[PDB]
Amino acid sequence: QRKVYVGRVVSDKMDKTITVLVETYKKHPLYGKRVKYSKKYKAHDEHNEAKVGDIVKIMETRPLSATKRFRLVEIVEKAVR
Repeated sequence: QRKVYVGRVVSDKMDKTITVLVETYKKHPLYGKRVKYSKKYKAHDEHNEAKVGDIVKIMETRPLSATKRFRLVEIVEKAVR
């Protein structure tokens, strides 16, 4: 796959509202090279106070000149569309 990602949250808070999150950095084994662990992306409480939407999806690659929109198709939990 070129880029993108998906997962964590779907909510989270970040003056944005909705999205996901998903750690930050490659991940390797864990040894002790810091890491961070894959990535992460805004969100909020989309009703019910959300609280970590769960595992959705999208993308929103880093801006490289004139591109701030993101990619996706959605996700977050089974049973709901």
